[PDB]
Amino acid sequence: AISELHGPRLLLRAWRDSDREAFAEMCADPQVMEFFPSVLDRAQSDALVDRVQAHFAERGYGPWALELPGEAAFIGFTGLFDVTMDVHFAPTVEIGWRLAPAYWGRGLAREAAETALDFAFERLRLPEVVAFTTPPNRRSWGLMERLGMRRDPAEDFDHPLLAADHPMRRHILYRVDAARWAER
Ligand SMILES: CC(C)(COP(=O)(O)OP(=O)(O)OC[C@H]1O[C@@H](n2cnc3c(N)ncnc32)[C@H](O)[C@@H]1OP(=O)(O)O)[C@@H](O)C(=O)NCCC(=O)NCCS
Repeated sequence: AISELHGPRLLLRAWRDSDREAFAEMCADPQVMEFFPSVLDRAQSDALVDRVQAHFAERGYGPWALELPGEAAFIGFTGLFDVTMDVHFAPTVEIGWRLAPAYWGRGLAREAAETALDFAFERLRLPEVVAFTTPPNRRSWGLMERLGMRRDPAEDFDHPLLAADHPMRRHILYRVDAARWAER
């Protein structure tokens, strides 16, 4: 009973068993995982999918699996996750994305994000959605600003689920509220 969402090219859907092999491939790809602490093995990949499925069961939304009808069953994920950790901007909802590298440079993460944010603001009627990443991950924060999200550098933060001296602790914060989304 999870609502599927449609874009011109994409289907945002609940995950299925068959997705885990392809997602595991992505999670083991160093180019996909470049700006994370490490690649994931199959157990870790599967544990992430378990958390995704749990979020969908609890909330009715989550990071949707991305299908490309006419092309491919699974190309990654894009969608919403509730922010509950001890950060200055909690509680809120974040958007995130991960695409297999063959699908980069096609506006597919852009389209998936637009579709997820339309859900956020039209259906859920959320006040705001945030996103966060590390400064080196230009492809990621680039997409955040192209969507119309905006960053205040004064809101940079250390990730509370990483060590206080973790090399990748420092994150940047983008925000988009309902009014700004509507004004695009
Ligand atoms: C972050 C990520 C999803 C971005 O994907 P992406 O394909 O670069 O993003 P978009 O969908 O916005 O596509 C943008 C590119 O497509 C091009 N483009 C082509 N057709 C397009 C269209 N119809 N609409 C928009 N852009 C289009 C743009 O010119 C741009 O190219 P460029 O990177 O050479 O400047 C992807 O790089 C990824 O999965 N990275 C690894 C995982 C990760 O780090 N996630 C973030 C953790 S915070």
